[PDB]
Amino acid sequence: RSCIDTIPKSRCTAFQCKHSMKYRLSFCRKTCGTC
Repeated sequence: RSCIDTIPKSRCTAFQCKHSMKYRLSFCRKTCGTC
């Protein structure tokens, strides 16, 4: 019950938040604002 990225934050690029549902929902939830 924590909101974290599960890969290094730097990989959670603007491009991936924009275009990758996988990154938004699984790898980059904190950086892409989905938690």
